[PDB]
Amino acid sequence: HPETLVKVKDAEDQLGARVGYIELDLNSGKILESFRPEERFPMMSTFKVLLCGAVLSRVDAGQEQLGRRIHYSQNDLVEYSPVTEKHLTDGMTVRELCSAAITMSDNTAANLLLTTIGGPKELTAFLHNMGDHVTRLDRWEPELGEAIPNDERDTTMPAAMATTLRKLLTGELLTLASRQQLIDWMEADKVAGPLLRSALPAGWFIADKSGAGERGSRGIIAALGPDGKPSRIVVIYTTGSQATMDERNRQIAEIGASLIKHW
Repeated sequence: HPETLVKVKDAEDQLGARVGYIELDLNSGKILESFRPEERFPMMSTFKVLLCGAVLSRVDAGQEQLGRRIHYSQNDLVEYSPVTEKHLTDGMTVRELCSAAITMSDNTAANLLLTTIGGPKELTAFLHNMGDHVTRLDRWEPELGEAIPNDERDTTMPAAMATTLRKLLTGELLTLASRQQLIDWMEADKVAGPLLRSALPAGWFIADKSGAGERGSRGIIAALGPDGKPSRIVVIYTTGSQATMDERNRQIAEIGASLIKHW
């Protein structure tokens, strides 16, 4: 909607930074709204959904098991590991790790899962085989969120990420038990409160994953809809701002408020 686009543009002014935005019809996949659909932004923790998508693809192929339990060391822990910190003695299942990565944005959890599939290069390979020749993961946590200007490492485009999230949630790429599990994990997102969720009325469905990074980087991907069912995909990214976390949050929430008001 034209007015959501207006608010997007206003968000650039307020942050002094680029903003990427796309809006997809979940069914047809048709583009309903866009701004800088094809510029590159840092993915940030937003990749963790793509990651668990790769993990599920393997479960479907007999090359992994959600129940498999993984043990790790104090030396494996990186910055921000809210749930992995608490399981040094007993370890965690692939299931629990994917939940922790998507749901709590747990960093060690994501790393552990990257090891599972052969690292960043293999995630990028997986993406490529499904027709996304743009999205690319290059480093591990926490260094993938450095967002050096012009650096194309660890980036996607709003249009790609969205087309890709749709294929994962909706397409024949995963089995339906797996499509369901992916979206169930996003729906259970325990962070992202200050974002799109704060503009969502009761009764609306939302499954999402947020991302934060260096140099004012912030973003979110989501499937959302009225009447307890999702019907659109929204992808939002910004990088470059010098604004507070709170301030970058606010601009996000307000974009959502427009999206919803003008549904």
